[PDB]
Amino acid sequence: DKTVLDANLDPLKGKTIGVIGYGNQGRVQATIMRENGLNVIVGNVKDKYYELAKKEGFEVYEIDEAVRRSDVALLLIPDEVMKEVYEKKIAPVLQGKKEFVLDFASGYNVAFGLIRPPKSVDTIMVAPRMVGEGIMDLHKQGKGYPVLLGVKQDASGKAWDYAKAIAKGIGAIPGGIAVISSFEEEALLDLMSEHTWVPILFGAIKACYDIAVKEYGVSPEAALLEFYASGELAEIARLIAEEGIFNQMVHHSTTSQYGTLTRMFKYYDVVRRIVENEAKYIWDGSFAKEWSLEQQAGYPVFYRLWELATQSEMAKAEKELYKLLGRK
Amino acid sequence: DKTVLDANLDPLKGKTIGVIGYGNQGRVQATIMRENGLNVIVGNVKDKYYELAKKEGFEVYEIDEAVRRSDVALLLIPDEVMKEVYEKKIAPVLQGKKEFVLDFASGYNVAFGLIRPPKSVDTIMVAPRMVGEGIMDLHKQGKGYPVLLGVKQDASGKAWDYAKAIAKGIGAIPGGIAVISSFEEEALLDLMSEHTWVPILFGAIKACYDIAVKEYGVSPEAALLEFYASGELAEIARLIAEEGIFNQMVHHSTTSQYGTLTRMFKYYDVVRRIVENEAKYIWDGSFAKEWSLEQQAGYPVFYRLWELATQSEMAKAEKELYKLLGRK
Amino acid sequence: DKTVLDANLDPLKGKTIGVIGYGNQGRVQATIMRENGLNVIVGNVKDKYYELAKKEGFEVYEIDEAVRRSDVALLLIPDEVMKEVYEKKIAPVLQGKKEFVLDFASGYNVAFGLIRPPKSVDTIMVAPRMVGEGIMDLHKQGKGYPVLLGVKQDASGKAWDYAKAIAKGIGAIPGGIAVISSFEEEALLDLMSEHTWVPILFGAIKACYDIAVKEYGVSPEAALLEFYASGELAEIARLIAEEGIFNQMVHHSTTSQYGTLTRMFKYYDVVRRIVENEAKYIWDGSFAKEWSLEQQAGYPVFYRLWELATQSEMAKAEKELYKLLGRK
Amino acid sequence: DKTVLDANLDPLKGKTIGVIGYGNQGRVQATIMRENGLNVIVGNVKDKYYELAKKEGFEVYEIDEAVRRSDVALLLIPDEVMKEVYEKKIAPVLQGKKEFVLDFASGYNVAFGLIRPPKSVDTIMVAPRMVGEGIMDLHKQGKGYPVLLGVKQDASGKAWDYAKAIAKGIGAIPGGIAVISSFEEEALLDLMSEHTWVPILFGAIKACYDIAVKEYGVSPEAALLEFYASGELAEIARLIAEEGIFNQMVHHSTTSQYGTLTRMFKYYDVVRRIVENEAKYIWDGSFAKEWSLEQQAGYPVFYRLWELATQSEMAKAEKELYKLLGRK
Ligand SMILES: [Mg+2]
Ligand SMILES: [Mg+2]
Ligand SMILES: [Mg+2]
Ligand SMILES: [Mg+2]
Ligand SMILES: [Mg+2]
Ligand SMILES: [Mg+2]
Ligand SMILES: [Mg+2]
Ligand SMILES: [Mg+2]
Repeated sequence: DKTVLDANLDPLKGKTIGVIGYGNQGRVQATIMRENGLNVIVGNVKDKYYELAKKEGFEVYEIDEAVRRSDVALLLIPDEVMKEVYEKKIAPVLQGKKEFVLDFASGYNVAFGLIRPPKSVDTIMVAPRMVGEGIMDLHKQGKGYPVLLGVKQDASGKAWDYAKAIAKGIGAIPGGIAVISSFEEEALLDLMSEHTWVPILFGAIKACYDIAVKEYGVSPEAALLEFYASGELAEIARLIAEEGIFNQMVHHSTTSQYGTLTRMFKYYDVVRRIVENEAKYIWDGSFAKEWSLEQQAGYPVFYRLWELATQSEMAKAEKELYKLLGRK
Repeated sequence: DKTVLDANLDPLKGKTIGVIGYGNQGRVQATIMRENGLNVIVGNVKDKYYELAKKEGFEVYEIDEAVRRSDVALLLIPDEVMKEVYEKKIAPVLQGKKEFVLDFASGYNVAFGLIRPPKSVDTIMVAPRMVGEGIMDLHKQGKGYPVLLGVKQDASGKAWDYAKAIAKGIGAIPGGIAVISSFEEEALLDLMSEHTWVPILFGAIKACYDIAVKEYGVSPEAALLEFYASGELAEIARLIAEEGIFNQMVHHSTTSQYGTLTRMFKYYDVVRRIVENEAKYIWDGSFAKEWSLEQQAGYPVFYRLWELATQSEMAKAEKELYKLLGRK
Repeated sequence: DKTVLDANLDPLKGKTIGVIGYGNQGRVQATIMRENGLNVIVGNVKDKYYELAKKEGFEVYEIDEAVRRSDVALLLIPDEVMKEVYEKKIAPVLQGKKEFVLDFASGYNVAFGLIRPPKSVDTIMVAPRMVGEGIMDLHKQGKGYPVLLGVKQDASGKAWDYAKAIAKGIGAIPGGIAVISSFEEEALLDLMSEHTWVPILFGAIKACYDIAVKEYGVSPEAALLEFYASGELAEIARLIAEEGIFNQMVHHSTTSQYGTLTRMFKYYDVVRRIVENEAKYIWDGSFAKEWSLEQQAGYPVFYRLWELATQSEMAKAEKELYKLLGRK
Repeated sequence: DKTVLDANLDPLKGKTIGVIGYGNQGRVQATIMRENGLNVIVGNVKDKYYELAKKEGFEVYEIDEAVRRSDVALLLIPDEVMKEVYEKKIAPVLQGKKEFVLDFASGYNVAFGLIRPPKSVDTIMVAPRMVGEGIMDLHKQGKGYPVLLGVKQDASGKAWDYAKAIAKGIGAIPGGIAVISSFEEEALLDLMSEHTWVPILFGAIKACYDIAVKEYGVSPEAALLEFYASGELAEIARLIAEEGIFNQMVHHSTTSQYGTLTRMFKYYDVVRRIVENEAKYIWDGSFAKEWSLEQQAGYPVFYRLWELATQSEMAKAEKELYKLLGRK
């Protein structure tokens, strides 16, 4: 298949590497690749993480300086502030380079053209599929984990080799796997989850609550217990991740299976239409525009919605309850 | 009629003139009006065009300085960057003036209020209808060419005279003609072409290709030949510009005439509705907003569409083909 | 690929060839194939072209006689009168044959069954994609040009060889290319152009004119200049034929690109529906019926539409104008 | 106004005139213009009318011969057979002419292009608005009558003079009037009457009958009396032609006026839509096509409808009744 399981590590031996940011990801990847025998540095502004990283045994310079000393760099910072950082501090230093390599963990700012590096550069991508708290929990066991790979600009005919070398340097393989893809096929996915089934799920739950209360005389303290205040859902998520989504259902009662299957095959076209609409909205680049503009205006909608959600009835009831069960 | 064929040239004799930009238009108008005996200068930042213009015999200062020495100025630069240039460098110098004149080749930035000069100023407009490469090709023959005229702000009761004098100074007349109009009636037109029949044409061609291939088993190498890979279309354009749009069709076969006429009178209401929608969208000023905002966000949609078009199947086939016919 | 670049010429050496009609095509193909060393004759009724052809060095007999002396024939006459000519003069002579070959430049009258030659005959097709005025302009340079090939009836297992030999005899190759296709895949194309984007374009232009005049107070003398009275369109056609349809747009301004792309991807489904309708109307054979019947009635609709178009307002304004610019 | 009341008669004095057909119109116009002192002949095939016309004192030749001896001709025959007559017998003789004039009483065959005379000819039109039986009934009183005039082709700058001279020669003026119009504005009218209010009227009557019988238990012998078997309707027609359409209603009862006016202003949009549809169907030339084709097929629809109408129930009842009242 397209799949990769293990590969070489020679192209990075002798080269210096710079890691931007020391948040969750940066700390993790940096520590690991240090264990695998690589000269590593860090670039960050003087704050909490700066002290922490220099404490953990890392030589710390600030960003532009780190890019001067590096032949490779990992830009592990939020997708909301990477633009200014790149424009002010990196791009200059980068114009003054010969053979450089630039890695990202997300393809948002590139797939949509908010960042357009030169042609003197190898532009790549390495995207894990784990939060970071569990990634360490797995590295201790010699286990790997999955990632996605992508290449946007090859100026040296060696980009893929570099990407696989990186994947190995951070402990994703061997033990896990690595898939080859694009920047687009990753942004698309990271977004479609956040736009299709998460919000649909939440709205469905909220609607069930509202209905049961205002049309069948149910008590608030019970709806919550049935819907999400119990650990029903994490159970199901686990059995899904392990046994499979459908085979997970054998451990339930026949009645549940029947209702679930019927109503699933019954409401499939509706959500399909929805998903089409949203995926199309993304592929074109409209959502990026929307979001950037909202940033420029002052996040008013964000504010008002955060209010409306918490000032809803369900949330207040949840509050009273969690307090009652002792859950902080 | 409203029409003008030739006029005087006295108001500009004794005055100095400054031309902003030395691209296609600026170079042309400047050279010509120099031939017609006028003291002329140039304003531009130190780049390629700067060297070229000083080479061709023009005294070159940078912009604000040129506006100080000038009683008249031609703002011949793209409509996408004129705003900042006007705000930073011109408007100050202009506040410190007594009797000035400002000419544009496009009414976009003014019709929509992105540029609001003072009342101490005569604001005019001179818009040709030729690319510039052919304008010289015609000036050598003593031929004129058409233009549009407009006036937004008259502080001296002499604006129209100035406009006609300019039209004569650049060689549009006599030999061609000059129409009086507004800034609005020019922006509207320059846009409606770019929003109605050009994109409709392209979409129709693309649809014909896709259909013929995916439903009637046609080969890609043939659809292109019929639709646009042949010089069919430039032929028709020429006969239109010369003989007339309809009289052009006499040189075709009766079958073609019949089909064309029937389907034309048959699909006229649809496109009419479309054109209404778009013209209305413009008259109000919504498109300017849209475009300005996209500039402020980072041109994401522009990017994604440029990609989707070139990564289409038709374009790849066109590529293979053009390479085969030797066309670069 | 399916494509052909050059081939043999042996099957026609020793055979006599008859060319029907001496209009644009006939004259061209005849002259050329004569240059390539082939015994050639001509068949036509005694009129202007008759004198011209005998002047240019061709032995001229009238039609049935030419078919008697020929082992191969090219039926290069309009698709509107070929039927009677075939029925009265050719088919008899043809019943009295042994091994014959019949070539067409269009598949209309055959694809739809208005002409059904016997099985004693090899029925083929050779369709150029150039007007004829430029074909000579290219033959002088040793250049070729594209054509389409097709076969309807093979009684000798040598039809394709004959077709390629012909293509070579008229100077299409080498230098150009030749595509293999059907009679249907050529009629379909020659028509879909005349039914989809040409009339749509014209209607869109007309609608823009009408709107701009009757709802925004524009002058007629300006709308025309923007829309087609300028050579805007032939420019674009040229850049399309040479650089490519989309790459052509880089030489325009960003604003134009943006509007064009957006409105193109926005109005693609509509025209797609239209094109489906028309292509289907053709594939079935309904348009041929329509057109034949109109011929039988006396061309009343043709007449009335030719009137309505020229008695429109746009045409009268165009007339006044062209007269003013001196354009005949 | 556009209107004409009397005019000269000099252009026809000294010229010979030929009248084609001796039916209702031909007989009338011929007799009259003979009374007004004009050399007149007749052209017709040897049948009943031939004997009649030669009896009434007319020198009779057959058609082509009459056109040779004539400088002016009146083509007074049905619009269904004029085409062949023109093609076979007239057009030849006409090619061999110098200065000729051709008059019609209907613009059908010309407005739609079924007859296209040369440019060596003056093509005109004179259309009365009376059946012919009453025209004589009025000529005896020295009264005139209305007509329409039109010109399609002027080769002598004298067409209008000829038309008015004709109008005077047939006794339409003075006493009546003459309106200037086109061939189109006459065919359109002659048809729209036959397509809009006549058939609507008939269908409404038929529907009233059917309803009253099959839903309110009415007797057939009474519905007819109310609807049309009485002379109600000719009364109203007379008062319309004399007093005016609306002023006609004062002689009726208030109840009738009220109902009529209300329901008239209530059902005006519907019939307006209908009339638009039909007038458009005509202006384009589609009805002429329809009718010509039906002639070519054998009048099957005509046949079947003539049957269905007479085999209806209303017609049979009308038959029984008329027989009962003695009405033949
Ligand atoms: Mg995310
Ligand atoms: Mg995710
Ligand atoms: Mg433009
Ligand atoms: Mg334009
Ligand atoms: Mg054709
Ligand atoms: Mg074509
Ligand atoms: Mg009639
Ligand atoms: Mg009538």
